[PDB]
Amino acid sequence: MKQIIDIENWERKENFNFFRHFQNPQLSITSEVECGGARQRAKAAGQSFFLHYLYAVLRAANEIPEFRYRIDPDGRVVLYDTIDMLSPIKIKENGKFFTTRFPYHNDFDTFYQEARLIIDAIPEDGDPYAAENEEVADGDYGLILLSATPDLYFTSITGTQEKRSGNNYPLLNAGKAIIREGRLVMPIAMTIHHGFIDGHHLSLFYKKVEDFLK
Amino acid sequence: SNAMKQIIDIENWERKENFNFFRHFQNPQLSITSEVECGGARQRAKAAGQSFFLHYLYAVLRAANEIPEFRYRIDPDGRVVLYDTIDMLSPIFFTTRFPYHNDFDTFYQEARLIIDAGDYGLILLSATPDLYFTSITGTQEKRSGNNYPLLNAGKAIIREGRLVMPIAMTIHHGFIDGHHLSLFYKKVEDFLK
Amino acid sequence: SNAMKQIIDIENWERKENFNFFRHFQNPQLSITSEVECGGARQRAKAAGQSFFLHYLYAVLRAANEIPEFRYRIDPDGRVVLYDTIDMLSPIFFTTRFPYHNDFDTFYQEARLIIDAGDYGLILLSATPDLYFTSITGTQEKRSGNNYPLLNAGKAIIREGRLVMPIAMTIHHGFIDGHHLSLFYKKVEDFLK
Repeated sequence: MKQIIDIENWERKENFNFFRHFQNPQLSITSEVECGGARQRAKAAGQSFFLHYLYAVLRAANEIPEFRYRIDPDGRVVLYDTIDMLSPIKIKENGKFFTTRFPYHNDFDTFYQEARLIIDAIPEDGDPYAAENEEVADGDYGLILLSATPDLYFTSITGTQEKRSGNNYPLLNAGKAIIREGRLVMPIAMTIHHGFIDGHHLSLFYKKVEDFLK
Repeated sequence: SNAMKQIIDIENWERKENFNFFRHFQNPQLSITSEVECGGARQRAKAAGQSFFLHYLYAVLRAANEIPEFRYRIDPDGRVVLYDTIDMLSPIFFTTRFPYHNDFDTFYQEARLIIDAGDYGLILLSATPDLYFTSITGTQEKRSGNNYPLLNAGKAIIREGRLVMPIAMTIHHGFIDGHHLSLFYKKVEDFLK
Repeated sequence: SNAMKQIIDIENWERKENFNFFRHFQNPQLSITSEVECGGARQRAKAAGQSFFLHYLYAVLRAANEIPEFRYRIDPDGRVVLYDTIDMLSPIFFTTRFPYHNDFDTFYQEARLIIDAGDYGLILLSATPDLYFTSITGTQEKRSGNNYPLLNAGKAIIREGRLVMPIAMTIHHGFIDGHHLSLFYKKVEDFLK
C-alpha cells in the first residue's frame, strides 16, 4: 500500500533529479546510539534485546517519511504507507542464517510477540536469500533490512549496491553493545538513496532510534 | 572558470603511475572519516560571538589549499589540472560559495556577508551539527569519480574529556595517498584544537 | 599454479545462494572498519626489539588463513577458486610479498630478511601508522570487485586506558558475511592481545 508521487510537486523533485544519473546515488553512514535503557528493560522482561533495537530502528523508519520513499520496479518514485523489516536470523553456529520478514506494529508488545513467534517458526535449513528474492519477485520494496553482528563493534560498514539506481530498499547493520565512558552504546550503519534522504533526515533517524533505546 | 589552474604535464608528473593505476577503475575513490580536536575553536568562536561553523569550514579550506594534492582535478575533457587555489561550497539548504582567503578574519568577514545574502576548483563540505558519525561514504557521480572532493562534518562531541568532531571525505585515490590524508587532518586540527 | 587451489563447484557449494545473490551486483563488495586491542603485541615487540608492524601484519594474515571464507577468489576466467593458503602484500613504496608461515617466529625471521633486500592467493594491507581514522572505504577495480581483499591499518591510539588500532577492509559479500568478519576481528585481536 503506497502512493505514486507526483514528481512536479514533491519538495525533493530537484534533490532526486540531481542524483538520477549517478553511478552510485547512495550514501552509507555509521553512528552510535545509547541503548542502556532497552538492555535493562529486555533483561528484566526476560526478552530478546535484538527485538528491542529491531523495533526501535523499524519504528524510526516508519515515523520519518523520507525513509518510506522507494524507486519501484517500474522505476517510479513511490511512498509506502508502512515499512516492514527483513532480517537475516542466524540459524547455525557456523554463521548460516535465514532471512525473514517482521511486520511493523505501532505497539511494542504486539510487535514483540509476533516477532517471537516468527523466530520460533524459522526453518532449520533454508535458502538464506529466499525472503529477499520473494519481495523482489513481488515488487514489494516497502521494507528495510537489518543484519545483526552482536559480537562485533565496528566503526564503519558500507552497503553493497545491486544496480545503478541503487538498492531496492535501505540496508542496515547493528553491532555489539559496549560500555563507553560508563554508558552502553552500539553502532548502527546504513545505506540509503541520497535522492530521498539528506544528512538532516539521518540526524533525526539516529536521534529517534536512541530516544527509544535510552 | 576564470580560475588560476595548470594543465599537468603527465609525463613529468610525480604521480603519473599512481594516477594511471586507477584510471580504468569502476570506483577510483576512497572515503575516510577521522576526528579532530576542536575545543580551542569552540572557545575562540564563543569569545568573539562568531559562528563555530565558519571556524571549521575555514580550517578545512585552508588545509586543502596548503596541500597541493587536494587541488588536482580531472577537467571536463578528462585532463588532469592543478588549481592554484580552491574555494568552498556548502549547503547553508542553499549551496553557497565561499572564496578562500589566506587571512581568517577576511575570510570570516566575507563569509558572513555571503551568508547574510567546468569549475572544479572547489571542495564541498556538508555540515550536520546534530549528527555524530564514525563514517560517511559519499556518492559517485561518474566512473572517473566526482568532479571534486566531498566532505561531511558532524557533531562536536566530548570524548574522554576532549571536544572532537568527525570529518569524512571522498577523494580520488590517484591524487591522494594516506600520507596526504594524515597531513590534512593534522592541519585541520592544528587550526581548531 | 603452482598454488594449492580448488575450482569451486558452485551448484554443490554451501555458499551457492549467498554467492549467486551478490555476483551480478554493480558493487558486490563491502567495507568495514573495526578497532582491535594491541597493547600486548606493542609491548612484546618493544621488549624483543621487533617491528610492531610485522606483529599486526602477521595477526591479519593468520586470521585470513584460518577462516576459509577469506581465501575465496574469482579467478581471471570468472570462476570461484579457493586457495588453500594465502600470502601478504604490503607497500614498504615497494609492494612486497610476505609468505605465510603457521609459526610467528618463522614468519617474522623471513619477513625481516625480505625487507632487508593471475595469482590472487593474496591479501594486501596498507599501513599508515601516523594516520588515525575511524573509517576507510576502499576502491573497486571492476564490477566483480577487487582481485583480493584490500586492508588499511591506522594509528595505534589509547581509548579508555587500552591501546587500540583501526583495521579497515574491503571484501566480496558473496564470500564473507558479518559472522566471518566478526570472527576475523576476534582472531586478530586475540593475537595482538
